[PDB]
Amino acid sequence: IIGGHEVTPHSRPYMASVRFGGQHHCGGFLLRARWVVSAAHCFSHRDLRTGLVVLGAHVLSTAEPTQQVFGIDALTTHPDYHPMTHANDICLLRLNGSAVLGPAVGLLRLPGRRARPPTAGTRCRVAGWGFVSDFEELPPGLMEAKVRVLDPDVCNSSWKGHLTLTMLCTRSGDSHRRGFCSADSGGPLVCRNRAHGLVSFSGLWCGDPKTPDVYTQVSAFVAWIWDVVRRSSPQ
Ligand SMILES: *[C@@H]1O[C@H](CO[C@@H]2O[C@@H](C)[C@@H](O)[C@@H](O)[C@@H]2O)[C@@H](O)[C@H](O)[C@H]1NC(C)=O
Ligand SMILES: *[C@@H]1O[C@H](CO)[C@@H](O)[C@H](O)[C@H]1NC(C)=O
Repeated sequence: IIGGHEVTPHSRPYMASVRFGGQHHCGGFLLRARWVVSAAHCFSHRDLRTGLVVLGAHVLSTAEPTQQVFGIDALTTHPDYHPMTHANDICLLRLNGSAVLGPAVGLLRLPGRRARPPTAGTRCRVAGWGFVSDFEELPPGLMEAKVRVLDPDVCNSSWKGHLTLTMLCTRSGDSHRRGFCSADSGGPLVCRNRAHGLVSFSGLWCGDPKTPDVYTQVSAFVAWIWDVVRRSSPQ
């Protein structure tokens, strides 16, 4: 997270850390006890068995008593995911057990099945354990930046017309660079307590207004998410 601040430990109980080979790779969020939503691009060419999902975390390096670590039983990538464009950059992770909910582990609500994306100007918050600068510097713990939704057409112009309809963007409320960075991918964009966006991609410089922060527009995938969860209910 760029231009953010460290959160009060366990104040975002839905935050998930997706590890590969022991190291934190991407973010995600707890949807249900055995379901985590993350970004499709986080799992490309990766052996699922090398992956772990950490809930109830603050300081990733500490074996915190609130931490709940799980294995991935099944990765369901969006069938129409396009790595070249980041179209449909969403996936579901079925955990090898059910998270025990409490103060440090909770769920984040999805938008309405047919909800519109948030309008330009909507105040949102984005969290992660990704880089805090363009110098590959890791945060002390879970971090969060305050962002505002940016006009999708203005965003599309800055991205030289490569955005899809199911994408939304953000900007900082002020002159300071605020947004996500590498390893924040898959983490949610929370606007009025709903997961409206999911960290997808950005430019060479984190939070740079010339290459605005692009998110997967979550509301367009709610019907798909529930159909995956439901069809995997009997197992
Ligand atoms: C995004 O914008 C596209 C148009 O972009 C413009 O045309 C291309 C060929 C380049 O010249 C580019 O720099 C221009 O900005 C639209 O075709 C596309 O439908 C738009 N996408 C959405 C979701 O609105
Ligand atoms: C879940 O998977 C991880 C990694 O494969 C493993 O260490 C853990 O024991 C598994 N848990 C259960 C309940 O099978």
